[PDB]
Amino acid sequence: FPRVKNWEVGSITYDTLSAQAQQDGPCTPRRCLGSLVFPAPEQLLSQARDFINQYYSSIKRSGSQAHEQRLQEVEAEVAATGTYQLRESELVFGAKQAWRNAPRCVGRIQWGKLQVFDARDCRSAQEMFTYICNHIKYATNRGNLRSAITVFPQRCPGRGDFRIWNSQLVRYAGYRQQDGSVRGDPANVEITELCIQHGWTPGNGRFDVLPLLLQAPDEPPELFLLPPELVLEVPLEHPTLEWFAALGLRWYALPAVSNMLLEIGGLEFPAAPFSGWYMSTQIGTRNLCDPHRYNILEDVAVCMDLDTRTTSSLWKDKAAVEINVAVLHSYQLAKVTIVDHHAATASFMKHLENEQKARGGCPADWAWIVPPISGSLTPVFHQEMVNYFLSPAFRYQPDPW
Amino acid sequence: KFPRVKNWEVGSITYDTLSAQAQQDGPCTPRRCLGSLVFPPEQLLSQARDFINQYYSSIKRSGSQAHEQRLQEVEAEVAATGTYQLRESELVFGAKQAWRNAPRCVGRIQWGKLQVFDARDCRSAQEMFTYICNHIKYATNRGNLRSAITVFPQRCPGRGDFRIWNSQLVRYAGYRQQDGSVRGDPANVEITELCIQHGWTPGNGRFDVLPLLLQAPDEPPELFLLPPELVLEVPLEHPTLEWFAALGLRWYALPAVSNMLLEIGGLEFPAAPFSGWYMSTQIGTRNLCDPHRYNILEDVAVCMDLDTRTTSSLWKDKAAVEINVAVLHSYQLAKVTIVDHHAATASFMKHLENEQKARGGCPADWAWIVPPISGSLTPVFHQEMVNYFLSPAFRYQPDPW
Ligand code: HEM
Ligand code: HEM
Ligand SMILES: C[C@H](O)[C@H](O)[C@H]1CNc2nc(N)[nH]c(=O)c2N1
Ligand SMILES: C[C@H](O)[C@H](O)[C@H]1CNc2nc(N)[nH]c(=O)c2N1
Ligand SMILES: [Cl-]
Ligand SMILES: [Cl-]
Ligand SMILES: [Gd]
Ligand SMILES: [Gd]
Ligand SMILES: [Gd]
Ligand SMILES: [Zn+2]
Repeated sequence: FPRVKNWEVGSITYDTLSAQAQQDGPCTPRRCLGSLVFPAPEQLLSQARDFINQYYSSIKRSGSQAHEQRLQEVEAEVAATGTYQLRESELVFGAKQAWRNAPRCVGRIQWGKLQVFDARDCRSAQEMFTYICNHIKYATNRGNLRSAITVFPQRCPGRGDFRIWNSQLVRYAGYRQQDGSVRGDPANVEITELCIQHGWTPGNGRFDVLPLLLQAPDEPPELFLLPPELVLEVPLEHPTLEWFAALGLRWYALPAVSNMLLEIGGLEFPAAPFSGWYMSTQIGTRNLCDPHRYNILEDVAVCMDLDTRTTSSLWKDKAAVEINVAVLHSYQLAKVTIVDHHAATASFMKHLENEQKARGGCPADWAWIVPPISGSLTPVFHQEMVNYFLSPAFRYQPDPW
Repeated sequence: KFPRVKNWEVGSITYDTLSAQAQQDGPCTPRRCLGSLVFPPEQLLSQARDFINQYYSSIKRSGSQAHEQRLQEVEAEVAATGTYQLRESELVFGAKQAWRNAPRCVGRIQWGKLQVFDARDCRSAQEMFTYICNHIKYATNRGNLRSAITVFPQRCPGRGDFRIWNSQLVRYAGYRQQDGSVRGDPANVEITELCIQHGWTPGNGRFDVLPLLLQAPDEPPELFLLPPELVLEVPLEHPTLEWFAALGLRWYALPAVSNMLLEIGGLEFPAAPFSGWYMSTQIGTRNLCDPHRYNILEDVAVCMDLDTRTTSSLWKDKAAVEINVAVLHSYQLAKVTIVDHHAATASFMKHLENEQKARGGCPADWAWIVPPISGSLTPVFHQEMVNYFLSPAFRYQPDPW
């Protein structure tokens, strides 16, 4: 049982939950690969049985008649059909637990407050589109964002998967350029190229919202345009740098990850988009300042009249701080939910304490929890963490193309 | 079986083939990653043959006259006496390798330039003091810092060891009060308590340089007042915030780690103080702003008239950047070598590239290479890394009590 120290306070805890880690990660006693971004009815029965056990523990009915009856129903369904169906309440519990178990999520204090939309009866790409529009609308809630997930039908033998080809429901186009550069978000070049290939007439601005490419089973993807009035956006200004508005920068309200696989009790849902609300460093530091994204840092630091010829002036650090101030202020001004990296990491420390009492530990990926500016200024930096895989889970999956 | 390692800024891929040599098994398993934790008789001949082979490979002299001969005498030495003495050049070559293998050192671009002071003929805390005093004055060099390591006698069975009871050669005192809390450095409250207990006059200051506690084999320690003209210190001022100097802050010139255990070819040196020069975040962000260190962050924000009532003003981030600006400006004005975190991480990326060609990879600890401020603004944030233990190495060791 790993002992875990907080260095700011001196406290010490042991992670007993890690002992229950189901799947395996990329590290060995030889070598740690923690910093890497990307690390049969009987085994289906085994995962199912474990999840049903989890479910009946949560409702204080472990070992009950209804518990044994459900184990039997699942075994019989897996024997007759090679798969099984989740009850509605098992689905809700399973989606919340997947969030709870996500080691790279700093927002998990909120895990119990999740709106689960059961789209497991979805029939086509066209119905998928309507469900997704309802998700964006409910989650955005006119700027008072609400956490939600929409669960589309599970993977099942004899039929292809539902897939959302887009990595998030709202993303900006990235157009490869005349002179080899990228106009717009360079992270989205490939999906942008796929949209045009599938009939989209491109724009040529830097913040053009992409269409949705939605795949129903055994069907090519289908293009759907998001209704403009469903996509709430925030123009970026700075509270005291008035030329900052003239950069023409914007970002969208809703972060809705749409390319990850939800696993519950051995069942796999390849289409199950989820959304919370932004932490300011995602927009301010990563999306805008990463050299391979919008890469605005030097341009802002010149406008700030910082001395960009020497690194020891800390011009990068000064420009980045003001970009993050601009993001926070603009979202507050527009009345769109946002959390700064200090508030978020402080709430995550409370989550770690809740989870130590409840489950004896908490899976956490230190390199993802610690914000990408002002790391040691936040309490998570001084907190040792144990990273491991629990199920239910959100997993990465390969791109459909 | 050779980890694929990606840089996400550029898209470039390499394979760490050097990882195949990792000896001292780390703390990670396929079940859980512990990469964020701070602290995780003729076996001597095996690590001797291994290290000697390392020596002769490095000079294009494997499988040649001189190579065999040195294999024999270490075998004879350990047969006749149970251990062996290192050749002068091997001690030099081993010191540089243990540096080059330190996964947590961002400074390793400098690893080939190292001055090795051979103190193996030492005996007693009076001799130690002069050797340490030679090191300090040499390494400081009037502020033109030079990397240096002083190797005190190797450990042998049946007789006590050489140890420096201080974690560094220059540390500041930490004094409790009528209420537990500390004037001075809270990281050194313990050794301050030991020094005062061992016959030292406590100061009344937040920046009193502690005395050395030097221990010869099987004998108690002895206190040694460090020659004040040998302890180069830098008063901290800001280039434009005129009141910053009035805060009365200072830091010392020389970072001289004196509690680690140099291990070469199976031999163990529990007293082998090494020293390089500071990266400015070490002082300005960790030493001054950590909540459990000098904890000055809010005092500086009051002085800057920042709104400390809301976390979303990023008042912590702004105060922190200016504290780091003051450190860099102050050391440069005093003409004491120092490197900012942008220049240091840039040079590390160059080191990674060099080590890729030279040895097929480099052991790096992502959580320690990435600076404690502005992490994703430096190139190392976007570089995946493999951590593993190679020998020769610096290792941690328990306090001598
Ligand atoms: C309520 C507010 C929420 C906040 C503030 C938040 C915060 C974050 C942040 C900052 C990241 C790192 C993302 C990145 O750097 O790309 C992250 C990752 C993640 N979050 Fe949360 N999150 C929230 C809600 C949710 C919800 C509702 C779910 C699912 C039900 C979820 C599941 C995940 C997962 C699976 C990841 C890993 C995704 C990846 O590796 O790219 N989060 N979260
Ligand atoms: C010359 C310029 C150097 C720079 C700029 C530099 C920078 C750093 C930094 C910032 C750390 C992190 C330590 C911490 O956060 O407490 C570190 C760790 C370390 N360095 Fe270097 N260093 C230098 C020279 C050296 C030398 C000369 C040696 C040994 C010969 C060395 C070996 C190590 C070791 C063993 C650690 C790990 C210390 C620990 O875990 O407590 N470095 N270095
Ligand atoms: C190489 C490194 O793993 C990579 O840059 C990671 C580091 N930490 C991160 N942390 C978060 N929250 N999001 C990220 O995309 C990353 N990227
Ligand atoms: C908990 C965590 O491992 C701890 O705070 C580490 C993180 N990374 C670090 N990195 C460096 N260079 N120095 C440190 O002291 C630490 N502290
Ligand atoms: Cl995003
Ligand atoms: Cl230090
Ligand atoms: Gd202004
Ligand atoms: Gd411009
Ligand atoms: Gd004033
Ligand atoms: Zn690991």
